[PDB]
Amino acid sequence: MVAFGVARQGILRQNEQRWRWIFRSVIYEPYLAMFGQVPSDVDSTTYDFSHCTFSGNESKPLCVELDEHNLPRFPEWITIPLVCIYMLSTNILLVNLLVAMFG
Amino acid sequence: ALIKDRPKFVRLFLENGLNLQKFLTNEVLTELFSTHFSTLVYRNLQIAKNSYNDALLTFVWKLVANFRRSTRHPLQALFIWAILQNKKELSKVIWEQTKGCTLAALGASKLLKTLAKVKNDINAAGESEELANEYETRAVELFTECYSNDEDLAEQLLVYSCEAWGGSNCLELAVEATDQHFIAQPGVQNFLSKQWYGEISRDTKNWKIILCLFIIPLVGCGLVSFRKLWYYVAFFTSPFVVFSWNVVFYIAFLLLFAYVLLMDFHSVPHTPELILYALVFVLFCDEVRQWYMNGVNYFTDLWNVMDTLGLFYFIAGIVFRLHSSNKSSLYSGRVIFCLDYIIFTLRLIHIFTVSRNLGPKIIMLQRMLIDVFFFLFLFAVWMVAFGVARQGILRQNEQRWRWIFRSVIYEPYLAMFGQVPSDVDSTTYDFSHCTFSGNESKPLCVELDEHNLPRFPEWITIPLVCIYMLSTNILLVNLLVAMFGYTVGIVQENNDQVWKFQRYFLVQEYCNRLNIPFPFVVFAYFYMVVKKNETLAWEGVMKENYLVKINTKANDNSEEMRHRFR
Amino acid sequence: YSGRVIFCLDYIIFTLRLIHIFTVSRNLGPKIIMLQRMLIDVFFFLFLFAVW
Ligand SMILES: CC(C)CCC[C@@H](C)[C@H]1CC[C@H]2[C@@H]3CC=C4C[C@@H](OC(=O)CCC(=O)O)CC[C@]4(C)[C@H]3CC[C@]12C
Ligand SMILES: CC(C)CCC[C@@H](C)[C@H]1CC[C@H]2[C@@H]3CC=C4C[C@@H](OC(=O)CCC(=O)O)CC[C@]4(C)[C@H]3CC[C@]12C
Ligand SMILES: CC(C)CCC[C@@H](C)[C@H]1CC[C@H]2[C@@H]3CC=C4C[C@@H](OC(=O)CCC(=O)O)CC[C@]4(C)[C@H]3CC[C@]12C
Ligand SMILES: CC(C)CCC[C@@H](C)[C@H]1CC[C@H]2[C@@H]3CC=C4C[C@@H](OC(=O)CCC(=O)O)CC[C@]4(C)[C@H]3CC[C@]12C
Ligand SMILES: CC(C)CCC[C@@H](C)[C@H]1CC[C@H]2[C@@H]3CC=C4C[C@@H](OC(=O)CCC(=O)O)CC[C@]4(C)[C@H]3CC[C@]12C
Ligand SMILES: CC(C)CCC[C@@H](C)[C@H]1CC[C@H]2[C@@H]3CC=C4C[C@@H](OC(=O)CCC(=O)O)CC[C@]4(C)[C@H]3CC[C@]12C
Ligand SMILES: CC(C)CCC[C@@H](C)[C@H]1CC[C@H]2[C@@H]3CC=C4C[C@@H](OC(=O)CCC(=O)O)CC[C@]4(C)[C@H]3CC[C@]12C
Ligand SMILES: FC(F)(F)c1ccccc1-c1cc(C(F)(F)F)c2[nH]c(C3=NOC4(CCCCC4)C3)nc2c1
Ligand SMILES: FC(F)(F)c1ccccc1-c1cc(C(F)(F)F)c2[nH]c(C3=NOC4(CCCCC4)C3)nc2c1
Repeated sequence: MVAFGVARQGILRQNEQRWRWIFRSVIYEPYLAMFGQVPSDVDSTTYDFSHCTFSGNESKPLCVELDEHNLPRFPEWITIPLVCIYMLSTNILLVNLLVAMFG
Repeated sequence: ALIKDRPKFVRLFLENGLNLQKFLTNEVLTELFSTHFSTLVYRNLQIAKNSYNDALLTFVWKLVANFRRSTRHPLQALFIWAILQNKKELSKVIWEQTKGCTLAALGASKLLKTLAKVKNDINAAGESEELANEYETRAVELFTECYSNDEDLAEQLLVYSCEAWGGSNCLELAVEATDQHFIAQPGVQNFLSKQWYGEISRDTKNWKIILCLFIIPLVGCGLVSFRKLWYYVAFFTSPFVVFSWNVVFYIAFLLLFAYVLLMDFHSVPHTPELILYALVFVLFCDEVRQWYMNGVNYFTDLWNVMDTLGLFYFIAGIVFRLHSSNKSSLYSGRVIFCLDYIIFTLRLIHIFTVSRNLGPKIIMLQRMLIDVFFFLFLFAVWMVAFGVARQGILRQNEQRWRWIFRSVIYEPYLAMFGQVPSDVDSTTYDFSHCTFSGNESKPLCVELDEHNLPRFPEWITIPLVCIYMLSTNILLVNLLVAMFGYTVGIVQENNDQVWKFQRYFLVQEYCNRLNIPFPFVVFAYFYMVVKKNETLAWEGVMKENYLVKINTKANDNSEEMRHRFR
Repeated sequence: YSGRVIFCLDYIIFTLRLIHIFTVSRNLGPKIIMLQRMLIDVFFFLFLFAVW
């Protein structure tokens, strides 16, 4: 969880500057990914915005880094495989290993 | 008798008054090695020495060649001669005479193990393997007897180094021949534990010493039992405390790395980033020292390669991010740093293989890769089939690689854990996300017949997805669970024995170094660059005791009654 | 379109042939072979599931 959350947050948003949301993104969401929901809906560019906050005034996650124009700057070809591997590892392999050790 | 392989007659001659020490003479040994050495065995030994080679292979080959051409340790030469021609009883008879036997037995087992692989014959390979196992058991039993009788002398014998038998101790030969059983025995483990705790007593509660690590003044008090100021030096020189300090330093380094990466990362590096660079520099210096100590064999381990890759990734990230003028490079440098952070963070699993509670379970992970591979093979085949079929029947002439791969592979893969593979399989809901043209970044529309009605039939799609989900999400996962359970049950009995070997590797590698706390080891390396018999007799006595024990165990059959009846 | 659908089903059939051909790998073959012995458990599972 630590590795995945830190990497994802670093590549996606920049200079968060709010402790509660740093900890919410880094730990809470990967933890929720253990049972069910995919860790991040932001890993895919197909859908984004309308929940973003360029400033920190509101209580929402910091926006994604943007290059020239409004297009997101993060590449999907490094995010999607990362989340796929993380889910395949946590949600399936580890739980089955726990079952075997319990048995 | 030696020529004709008469073990019993050899024993009788030796025990009836013959002086073997005087027997073995330079001329006699030269005549014995020069000619009686089997030509087949001679060629095989030459090939093995020339091709594979080893710390002891070269030594034995050189000794053999020297004797053929023309202290001394002649009895060891005779024992080697007997072993190399596969004489079990004669080899044992000669072994019973050597002053140092445990080392001799381990060396013989190593030699047999290295010579058995080359031989193509199956039966000869099996015989050599059996002989090597017999010698390994002999050495283990002898050392157990020695340790049970006397402990300090057993440890001294372990530490004792030969005068060019192989230039190595029993530990080195046992580890080199991957003799897990010998090292796993209680005596060697206790010796390693004593060396691991250093000065500190082994009976102290671990939490006491961990607590004392943080608060310095607590060490001066009597909380720590030093007996197995001077206390500070005796404490900070213990490899256990150095390892704990290095772990703490590494964790703090990770915290600083994460903080700089996410919270404070600007075009021009600030002070915390420079401190991070300094810490990475000391880590790189340690890695360079580790490179120097070993050769290219150091790169044969996965974790070492991973660490080297992490360091090179850090250097690359530094290179990319110094172009403060161009924004497009700072982001790439940050991404490189994120990947390097993943690599560094995965190192905790490697370092925590010594915890005595997590280490065995971490070690056993390497044995489930075949089950994982089979699972992935079936999953990939099914995903390919289902995705190709569904895409073909639903949309036509996609003509965009990224979306072909997104639909064919990504969605069926997501179907493994949770969501149904496709919301398009059902006509009840569709459109408002379609794109007849490829201009937008959305999946291609479904094929349409006359009117706007979808053309695909549900009676072939819905059963397909139902079968695919029933297969992947339930059956395959349960099969994986069952295979994992069986593998754990099989390998648990050997996991601890395997883990003790790695424990020895740690307890030797850490003790070998100068044992300076990590944050300021640079000064040590810099000024080092500037500066850059009786036990054998006791072993023989215990060997005699062990042989007498074997003879008594053999005679315990109690069959003498019938012989006395006759 | 019907021909394309037939081709898709035939593609599934052909793709399933890899499991058969890879029964000789000396690492996957035994595990593939053992699958034939769990059909009764699968059948019992499906029987209960269908009734419920
Ligand atoms: C390594 C093992 C343990 C698990 C791997 C799971 C696979 C399902 C991963 C491996 C590589 C992944 C692919 C790598 C690259 C891409 C392109 C990506 O499409 C893009 O948006 C690329 C960037 C762009 O838009 O140009 C969609 C996912 C896909 C097919 C990834 C989806 C899932 C794949 C096949
Ligand atoms: C200084 C700040 C930033 C870190 C605070 C986090 C702590 C919860 C970490 C820091 C150092 C860690 C310790 C470093 C080393 C060890 C020894 C380890 O046990 C062994 O390695 C014994 C080896 C053996 O049995 O041979 C158990 C955890 C402990 C106390 C670790 C547990 C968690 C600690 C206290
Ligand atoms: C929170 C983010 C922004 C910074 C990353 C901090 C990490 C370095 C911390 C977070 C969770 C911590 C871990 C939580 C669980 C464990 C296992 C634990 O292992 C043991 O104590 C072994 C005990 C035994 O076997 O006897 C040591 C502390 C460690 C690595 C903790 C110390 C370091 C970790 C990875
Ligand atoms: C190109 C994109 C996908 C980003 C690449 C970054 C990570 C996804 C890479 C960097 C290091 C890789 C890891 C290196 C080592 C391993 C252990 C491996 O499992 C084992 O080897 C268990 C046996 C053992 O202990 O060695 C599974 C993959 C993993 C986590 C690798 C998977 C992918 C990782 C995390
Ligand atoms: C074969 C084993 C391993 C698993 C099978 C799972 C069952 C739950 C499948 C087998 C046949 C399937 C049925 C085959 C045909 C249809 C009609 C289908 O309704 C239609 O839309 C048909 C086309 C039309 O609209 O006219 C709804 C699903 C249903 C009941 C399918 C739903 C699920 C069923 C019962
Ligand atoms: C991607 C779509 C559009 C085209 C379909 C290509 C398939 C033919 C590829 C995709 C995934 C591939 C497979 C991924 C995993 C495996 C298992 C692997 O099995 C072994 O190597 C056995 C090793 C051993 O047991 O020693 C051989 C390659 C194979 C069939 C790969 C080769 C062919 C596959 C099915
Ligand atoms: C009419 C609609 C639902 C489309 C039909 C196409 C597929 C759904 C059919 C074509 C071939 C069929 C497969 C033929 C063989 C098998 C193996 C069978 O499992 C075993 O027999 C294991 C033992 C063995 O190795 O033989 C489970 C069903 C499956 C995948 C069959 C299920 C349905 C498949 C994939
Ligand atoms: F049960 C289990 F442990 F899963 C497992 C069971 C059987 C065989 C292997 C494993 C295993 C072991 C390790 C290791 F021992 F090496 F840690 C794994 N590591 C990872 C990943 N590393 O990083 C990821 C998360 C962070 C982002 C990058 C990807 C996932 N997946 C592993 C699977
Ligand atoms: F654990 C497991 F393996 F599930 C399994 C466990 C116990 C008994 C049988 C199986 C098994 C084996 C195979 C085979 F060995 F034959 F491959 C299976 N094949 C399929 C399917 N084939 O194609 C589908 C995906 C592609 C679309 C059409 C349907 C599902 N389900 C299987 C179940």
